[PDB]
Amino acid sequence: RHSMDPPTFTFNFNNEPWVRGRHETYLCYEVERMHNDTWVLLNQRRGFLCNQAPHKHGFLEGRHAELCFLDVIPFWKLDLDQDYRVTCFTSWSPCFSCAQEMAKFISKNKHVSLCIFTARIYDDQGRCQEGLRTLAEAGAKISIMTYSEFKHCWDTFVDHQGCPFQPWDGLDEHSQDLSGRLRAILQN
Ligand SMILES: [Zn+2]
Repeated sequence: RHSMDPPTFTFNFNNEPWVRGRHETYLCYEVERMHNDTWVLLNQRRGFLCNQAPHKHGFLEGRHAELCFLDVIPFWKLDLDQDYRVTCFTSWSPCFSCAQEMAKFISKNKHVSLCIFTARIYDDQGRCQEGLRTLAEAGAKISIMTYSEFKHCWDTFVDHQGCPFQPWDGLDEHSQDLSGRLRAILQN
């Protein structure tokens, strides 16, 4: 929940587009509160999670990372008189059904500005495009992770033991390509 191991981060967040065995989704989150025109980090409200695989003693049919994330928000007991920026850094973007659920949540929770930075776009069998547009329309800010966000997530969410962020090959190129794709998706 607090700290991810380096192999897990590197395997999952590498932004080359191919699935290459990345069947899980990892989601890192942090929360900031608005104070005098500035965002203030809430240190106790940062963490990471992944999707839950089907389990007899968990969720019988599993639970996507995005739903696990929405599940935690009410437990933060955010002050409804304040304004928050909730930022997610995700290894894959949401499936269509999750995008719809996240859109519903944010529409009901206007004290929260949701910002999503994604390493890759999950096609969801052609369903992803409408989902992302729906999420944007509801007020989410959707962006592609670039070097600075990967480095941030490494520095903040990984048990690096002092090892610096080492970019994988093609990081900038994959990010640029994906940024083009997202522009095309969001402009319909
Ligand atoms: Zn989903």
